[PDB]
Amino acid sequence: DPTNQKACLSLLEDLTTNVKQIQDSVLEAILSRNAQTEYLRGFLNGQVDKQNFKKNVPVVTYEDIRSYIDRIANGEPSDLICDRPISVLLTPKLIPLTTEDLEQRISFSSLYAPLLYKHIDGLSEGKSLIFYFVTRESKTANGLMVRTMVTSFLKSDSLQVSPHAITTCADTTQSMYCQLLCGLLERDNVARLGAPFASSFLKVIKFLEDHWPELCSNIRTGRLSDWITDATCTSGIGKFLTAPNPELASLIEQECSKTSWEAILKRLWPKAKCIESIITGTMAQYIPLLEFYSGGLPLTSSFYGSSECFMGVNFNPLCKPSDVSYTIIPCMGYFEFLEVPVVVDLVDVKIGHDYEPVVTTFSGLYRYRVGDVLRATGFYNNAPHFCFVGRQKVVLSIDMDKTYEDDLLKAVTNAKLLLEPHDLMLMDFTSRVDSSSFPGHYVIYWELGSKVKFEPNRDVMEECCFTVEESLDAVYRKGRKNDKNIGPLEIKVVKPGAFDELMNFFLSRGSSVSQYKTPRSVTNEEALKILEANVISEFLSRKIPSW
Ligand SMILES: Nc1ncnc2c1ncn2[C@@H]1O[C@H](COP(=O)(O)O)[C@@H](O)[C@H]1O
Repeated sequence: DPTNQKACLSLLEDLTTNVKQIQDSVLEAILSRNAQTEYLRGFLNGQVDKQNFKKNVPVVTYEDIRSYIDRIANGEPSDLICDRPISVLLTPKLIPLTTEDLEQRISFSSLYAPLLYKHIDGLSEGKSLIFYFVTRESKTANGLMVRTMVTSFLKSDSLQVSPHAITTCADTTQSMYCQLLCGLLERDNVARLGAPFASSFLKVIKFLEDHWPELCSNIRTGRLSDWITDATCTSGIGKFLTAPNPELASLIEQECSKTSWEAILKRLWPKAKCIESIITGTMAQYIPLLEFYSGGLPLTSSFYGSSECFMGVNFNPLCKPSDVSYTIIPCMGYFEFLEVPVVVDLVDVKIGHDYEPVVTTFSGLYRYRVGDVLRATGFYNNAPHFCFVGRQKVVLSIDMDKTYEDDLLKAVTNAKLLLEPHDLMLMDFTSRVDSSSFPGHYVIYWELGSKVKFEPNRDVMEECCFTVEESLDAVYRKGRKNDKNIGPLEIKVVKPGAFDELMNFFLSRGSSVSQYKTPRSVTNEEALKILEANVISEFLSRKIPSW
């Protein structure tokens, strides 16, 4: 929060030690400044203490305060919800952001950065090759900016391989190509690789897999592709491309031509010391693929965050992906936790319990529920750990059964092992409820790839079906064995890149390449048309689970 430079910052130690006191001061400030705002005044008539806050300010989801956002979106002053002015709305839910909040988030990334260098060796020797892409932005009925967390961040170079001109290119395909082409030219000075999310990084790699001949023609030739037409991208890359380089292009041609893409990330960027991308929550689905390309590079997730709030860091970057735990940053805002009618302070949180973060914010959110489940796993200093379980919203439900993101993540994780004996792997997956049969049943869509022209093994695929069911909750398995209101589960296999076509579908509906996440459930009849369109084979569970 205050004034840190870039010598040594033991603030990391103060923040994580005076947690109880730093949190009381954050709450004291929000209630004090915002005491005269329509939202906060209505519940507390100028009261500024925690005990009145916990009695009379309700714990809310996004629905409840949408009217306030819509009003500000529609030109009413920021004092409905926020003292300071509202700099942007972020993206279909729109979240108010204030400059001062934005700059606090960025300031924290700077102060956290010396911790990374101590923990992973040689991170300081070179620049990052981390892929961000901006999104087309809007403006309200009045002139309020509407943007993306990534886009908002980016509007603000020393340590990135890619010149700012290029990452800010309006066209994300051209920018990916060009960020790829700069990082190839500068492989010798790349000390890490990344993207915000594991899946976004894999998207880039796939791109490299399908566009590495043209990249390498461009390096030999020394002349750019004319698929890339934006002036910024073209001018911006002149500094990088310069003189023809046949030996490097041959050196790259050598790695991409091989029969396996195993360890390609180590072979292309031999000096990279880690891969930075989020591998928690749904993003654990992509660890097997990432590990396969990593060539033993460590996988590090460091940040847990949201439009609403910047919550926690991984103070243990080099750990098992299966053991990441994020430490709530006590000065980002006032954190409560709803066990899962009991809500609890950051300090009172009990280890091994599942909570949903409930935040109060410097940009107009009061006791706001984030929509995620966390499990308290311990303390970094005096500051609590949590591990990410999943989004807290049911993903599938035929009737009484409720399946959540995590227990479906587990059930697929368990099941996809039975694939791995024939060098086959589950690329991505999603689901829906089929109310068309009587009884209804679950449907999982599996896109298979391989580490190498293959066909699903029918006997294996029906044990994949069974293994999902067997991992689901007692209420499901009882529906199937006893109540007979749940039909045999079904896995549909989809053409490769079916999931990319699902993605592009949601991009043309306002989503962002950088912030995208594959839905583990799909109701949008929109997206079902695509999924069924890419279906090749279907299998059913032939055994009945047990309960
Ligand atoms: N480190 C992380 N691990 C798992 N999930 C995350 C992490 N950071 C962000 N997310 C998810 O991304 C959401 C942020 O929403 P958005 O504003 O669409 O990026 C969070 O509420 C989480 O569900």
